[PDB]
Amino acid sequence: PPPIADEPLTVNTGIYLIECYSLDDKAETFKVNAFLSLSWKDRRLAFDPVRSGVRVKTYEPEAIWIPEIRFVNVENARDADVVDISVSPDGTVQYLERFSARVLSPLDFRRYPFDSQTLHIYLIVRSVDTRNIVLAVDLEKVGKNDDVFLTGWDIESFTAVVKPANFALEDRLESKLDYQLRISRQYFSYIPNIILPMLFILFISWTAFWSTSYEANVTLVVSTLIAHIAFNILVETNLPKTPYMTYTGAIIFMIYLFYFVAVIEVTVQHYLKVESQPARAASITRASRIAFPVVFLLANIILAFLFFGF
Amino acid sequence: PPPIADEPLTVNTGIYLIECYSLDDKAETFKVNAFLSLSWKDRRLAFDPVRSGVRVKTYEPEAIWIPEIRFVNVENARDADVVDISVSPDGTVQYLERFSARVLSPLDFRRYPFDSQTLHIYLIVRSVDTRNIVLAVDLEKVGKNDDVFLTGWDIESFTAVVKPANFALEDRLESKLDYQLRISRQYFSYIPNIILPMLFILFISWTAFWSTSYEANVTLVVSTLIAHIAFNILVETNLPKTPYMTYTGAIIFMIYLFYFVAVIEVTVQHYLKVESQPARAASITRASRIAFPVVFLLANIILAFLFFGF
Amino acid sequence: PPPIADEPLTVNTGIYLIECYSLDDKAETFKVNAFLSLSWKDRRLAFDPVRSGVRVKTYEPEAIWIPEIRFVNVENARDADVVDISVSPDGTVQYLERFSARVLSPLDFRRYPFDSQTLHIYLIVRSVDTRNIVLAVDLEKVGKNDDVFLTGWDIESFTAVVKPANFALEDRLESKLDYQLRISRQYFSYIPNIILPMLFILFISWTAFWSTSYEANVTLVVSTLIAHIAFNILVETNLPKTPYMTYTGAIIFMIYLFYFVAVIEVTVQHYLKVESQPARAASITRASRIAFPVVFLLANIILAFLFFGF
Amino acid sequence: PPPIADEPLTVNTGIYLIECYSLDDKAETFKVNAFLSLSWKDRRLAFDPVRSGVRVKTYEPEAIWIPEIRFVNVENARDADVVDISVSPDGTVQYLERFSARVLSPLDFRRYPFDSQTLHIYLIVRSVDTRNIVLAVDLEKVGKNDDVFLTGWDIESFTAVVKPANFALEDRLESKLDYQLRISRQYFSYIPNIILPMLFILFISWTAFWSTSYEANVTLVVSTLIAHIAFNILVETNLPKTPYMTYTGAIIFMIYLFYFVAVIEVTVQHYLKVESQPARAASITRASRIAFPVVFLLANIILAFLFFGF
Amino acid sequence: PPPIADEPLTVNTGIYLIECYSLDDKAETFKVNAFLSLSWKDRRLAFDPVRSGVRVKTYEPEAIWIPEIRFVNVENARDADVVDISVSPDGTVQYLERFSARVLSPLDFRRYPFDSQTLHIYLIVRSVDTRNIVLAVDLEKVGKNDDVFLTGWDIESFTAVVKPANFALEDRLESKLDYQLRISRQYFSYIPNIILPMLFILFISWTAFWSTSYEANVTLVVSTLIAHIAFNILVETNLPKTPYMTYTGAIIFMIYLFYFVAVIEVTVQHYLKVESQPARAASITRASRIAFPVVFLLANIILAFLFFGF
Repeated sequence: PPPIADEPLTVNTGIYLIECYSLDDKAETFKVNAFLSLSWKDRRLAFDPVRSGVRVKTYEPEAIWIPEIRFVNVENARDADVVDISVSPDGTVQYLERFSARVLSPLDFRRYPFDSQTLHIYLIVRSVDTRNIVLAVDLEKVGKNDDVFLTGWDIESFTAVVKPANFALEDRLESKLDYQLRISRQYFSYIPNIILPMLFILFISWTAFWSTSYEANVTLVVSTLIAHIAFNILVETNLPKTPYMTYTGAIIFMIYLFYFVAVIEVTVQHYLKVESQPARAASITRASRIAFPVVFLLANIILAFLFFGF
Repeated sequence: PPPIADEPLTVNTGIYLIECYSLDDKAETFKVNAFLSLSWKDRRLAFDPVRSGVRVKTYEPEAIWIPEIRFVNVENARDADVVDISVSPDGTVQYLERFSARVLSPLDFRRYPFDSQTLHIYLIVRSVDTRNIVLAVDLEKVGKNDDVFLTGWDIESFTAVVKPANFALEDRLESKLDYQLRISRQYFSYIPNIILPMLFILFISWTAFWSTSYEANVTLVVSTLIAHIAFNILVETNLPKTPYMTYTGAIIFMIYLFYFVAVIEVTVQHYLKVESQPARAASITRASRIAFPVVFLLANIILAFLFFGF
Repeated sequence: PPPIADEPLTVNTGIYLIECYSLDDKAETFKVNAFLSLSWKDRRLAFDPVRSGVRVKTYEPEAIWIPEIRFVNVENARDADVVDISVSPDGTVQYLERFSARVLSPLDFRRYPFDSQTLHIYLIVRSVDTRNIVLAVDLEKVGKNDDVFLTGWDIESFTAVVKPANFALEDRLESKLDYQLRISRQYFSYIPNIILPMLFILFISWTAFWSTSYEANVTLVVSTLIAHIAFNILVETNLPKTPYMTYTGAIIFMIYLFYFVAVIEVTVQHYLKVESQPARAASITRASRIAFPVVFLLANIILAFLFFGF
Repeated sequence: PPPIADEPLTVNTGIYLIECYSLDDKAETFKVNAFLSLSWKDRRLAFDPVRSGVRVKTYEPEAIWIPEIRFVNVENARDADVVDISVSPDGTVQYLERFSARVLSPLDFRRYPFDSQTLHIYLIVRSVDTRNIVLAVDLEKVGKNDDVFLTGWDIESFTAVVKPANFALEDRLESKLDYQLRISRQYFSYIPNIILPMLFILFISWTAFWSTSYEANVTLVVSTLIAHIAFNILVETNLPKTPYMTYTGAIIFMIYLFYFVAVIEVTVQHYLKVESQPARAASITRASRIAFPVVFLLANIILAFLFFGF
Repeated sequence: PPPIADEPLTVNTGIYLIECYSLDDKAETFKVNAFLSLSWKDRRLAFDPVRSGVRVKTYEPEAIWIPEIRFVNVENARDADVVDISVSPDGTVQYLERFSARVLSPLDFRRYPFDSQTLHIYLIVRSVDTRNIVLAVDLEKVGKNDDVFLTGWDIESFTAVVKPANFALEDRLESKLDYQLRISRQYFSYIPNIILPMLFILFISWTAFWSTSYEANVTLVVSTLIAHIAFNILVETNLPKTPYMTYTGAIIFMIYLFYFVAVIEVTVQHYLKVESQPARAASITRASRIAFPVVFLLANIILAFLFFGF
């Protein structure tokens, strides 16, 4: 029994984040616990302040007609408990639930460890014999405690795109809103745990540039190649199969090449010291000691620039 | 109380994908969040436009008789919320739910990293004292947002096999429809992370072909054999126990052989340089440097052709 | 209100497998999605064909008394949706649900990779002031689609043990039936991924039998000992702690011994070449080259025979 | 509406285990599927055998007042289905549910691989305006099928502590019972998979006691040190963070020491063979060959005794 | 229908922990099973002791108006079963549920293995046409059995912050309470399993300080570098991405440096013994044997002090 109206019914939405948690990079989902605020005029139940009762009249969800508000990018149905319905005299309804869903928003791993994201929450509504349109009441969308967590992320801003997008979908029109959570990843733990360790082993790798033993150099350059695969895997692990290239996926793959041409050198600095041409060998080896570090630091500037600086 | 009819009742189905996610290769399942659209004529409730009420009459699921529509290849019962029932004057019902199930469709790993799939969703319906037949209303089966995700997959086309397959099952007939989601895997991340790394270590492996030290060559050829097992496992891991051979499972197993005959060589190039017949040794070793790379690149063309090219 | 009867009430059961999936070897459980078919005479509601209504009368589960049928070896309560109740005029009820449980049936890992299983589904029923007995109606127990999956297994046959076993349990008798799913494991992927790789590394292991360098032989025999522990673990991992010995657990443990006496040899072939008795050393080493491979191939025939051939 | 009584109401409990499974060592929980049997006299509904109906009267849970029986050491609320309520003429109620919970009972890892456990299930009941007391009816507590599983454990005995413990808790008294499941771990798979393999690698470790090559001995003693860390981790993995010392945690940590002083030796047997004092070197090394094995086998007897023999 | 009042309604809360478990460090959540005790005066149902019935009157949740009490830092809605409602003559209600939630409280990993935590449980309440305020009745908040578990933690004290914090939230005021569980981590298992093992391998690392073989020293210093990465990973694994530095994260990262400058030394002690300047080499190496251990033990005191001692 929807509220009889002369035009499009405005439902006035507002989300207040109470808890954020479980941002699953692999899954590309997070979990929210918030307030939903709906409000619309159903004049059909305005109620004579003085004539009876009190200032405001309280209802159970069954009584009133409530607008069916669905979240769009959600796995299962939004899990909600009604907190209060309060009809104002003029026929204004104030609805308030507390829901918990896990939302499905895509992330952009392009700058992986140093990346910021904008999460989305949608809210559609479908029409019947009247149209409905959603819209934000900003006093109820200050959504966010001074307690919102989200481990390993810094929360920048919860806001809402005030103009809804109104599709037609299956011979009935729908009204969609875009709530936006802007977060930036807490890169750091990545330094002492991946980045720094990753470099160290690469440096040790080409400690083999001041050595003449094949046996000790294959042991060197190869044993580190392994440890890098370990790191390579450790990372490719907490991360989805993007169809593009991640920043660390680059520098991680680049690094693979320095292990190759290092191995290529050590190997050459040998079919050229067993050929009694050590003239040339100790010549190559010596250049390496400069070329490798320099080309690296260069490729990183090049690489780095190509990702962030553009 | 099913709608009394002179013949077979046509229910008119249509799915509109809203969300796709969690394609579990190991499990052989995905998870969908869509619209179900059913529509049938239950003349038994045609309703005098002018004589009363309005253009269309709204119902709750309890009132009307609704057809029991089950998904076939689903784990548990399809998890649904009713969005609207709308009876037309002539007795035409327009049903619309939003469901979320996880579907069980087999995948074909034969071309693994470079594979396309066709996922299925079924929908049966069983009969009573009248027969039911399902069929697609294509205006409602344009199922798919311009937002459908499915991480690590490219979505080609959501369509429906318009002719139902009508079994008899346990002295009552059923009507089944085949909805079809066609996806192709986003191979790529596999290059910088598996394929390329895998090759590199193999090349390094037979760097030992320009060396004379057993100690450094077993260190070489063997340390890489290990890293390959690492890769072998990392892969066999995100992949089910198919009874056939995968493409990468081939080239991965092939590679095992090159580590064997490499080890076989290095070993022979030694019980043949400790036998003062270095005449022959440096002869073998030299050939290897060509045979290995050539046989490989050959076996890959052979192998590759055998999978895709046929 | 159970159907008043002159003797034991026969409920007529039948399962029709629609989906099979998630056979968890570690857990010792699988997951089924089937039809349950119950049928009994409750004369207490026979209904005058001509006198009123139609051929068959449809009921909701509340109306009728339905027999409480429980699955025995199930984790939680069987998860079911009623599909139809249809009373025949003579008072014959035709019940049909579609359920989904995860069943708990023990597996026999004795021949692990090459093993067949017989899964069980039970169904009890308890009595009240009348006795109940279950029994199979084979037309409804043809349970199994031509689509039943069960990844990594071949499905042989779904049948039912027609004679129920009737316990007394807590001063009331129960009737139990045994539905039986016979599957055989799809060994194969195990070859290119475990068995073959496992052997290769063992062969390489005793490549050290045609070598004289300790340094290169400990590197050899020991580096492969590691890779075997890797395989050992990869396997002991997807497998429960059986109190008996698995087939692969045997050949995997046997293999451990060849790494020991190999290491034992290389070691001896040295405190016996540093003792200027190379007379004996190169004598031992040479025998090994035959003894190891022969004893192995022998122990496998012995072992193999002991498991399958008996 | 609780049964009016002249004193403390005795509810007569009894559990009959139907399924046991999922003993999670890490979590310290198992999962049971049993029968709960309650029985009490509610004279307030005695019922004239002859005067009406039959021998026993059947009820639905709503009618009667049933005692609220909670499990104490349970994660969530016990998950139950009522199987029968049967009132006897004298006003004796026979209740019977089938429940499934996962229980939280602490385990004692002190003898880890060779340990026995006593699991607990509790059952409280709280009072109102009458007191309740629980107690075991042993005919209904023979709880246990000849089918109870519990993979990797041997089930010794299901019994109940007949005297309840009656607390006061928050100005009302409660009655608690202790059901006890006594199981002993199936050590064995631990031998061919951890223990034996663990030892072998340790032996190989000090194969380095009959060798003179540093390069081959560091390769030896160190490569095995690694494999042990692998085992160390594989174990510390399926096991909780106990605040005491486990048996294998000991012998595993002990073993760490033999790798240290082995490494200490090999190292010393070198700054003492490069010092032209091989007099002493080959003297130490030779003693080791006896000291290590003997001290080990001794420390194990000492250790072993300290855990089991006391 | 809320209790008509002349001022702010006091609801009197109290939690009694029955079970604690599953403190997930990664997730930053634990799981509780407790009693909730609410009590308020609803004079609107005072009831004439003598005039009728008995001392206290029992209700079902539907009858009475009950205050809606929500947990704040909870994932989903608190999962509860009502245990008793008991109205006193004066109109005093005694409510008692048993709930189970999983709570979301932040942990402080700063001293990781040696850290104490204070977990939180919140409880809000929202107002309507009267205000509500929560407060602790300490006789009901002695919350905690002498059985509360929480594996791997020592439970210090369950108490409650008696003064509620009263926000205004969306034009209605709320009353929040802070229940506090104080636990300290059971460090120990960390010694025999991480700390001790970690050190040992570091010591062995610089056993290479009493050696002259590059081949054996790269084998040494590098093979341990690997094992440390293993440990590094094993730890970074059961631990969240904090934006600060953990204590073990420090000493773990510190240790990375000793492997670098160790590798730096061994390498230098060689381009300086192949340069016929062994004068200097054996000079460096000798200092190391003191500098390394001393700088370490120093850096640890420095580090340690910086974390705990401040």
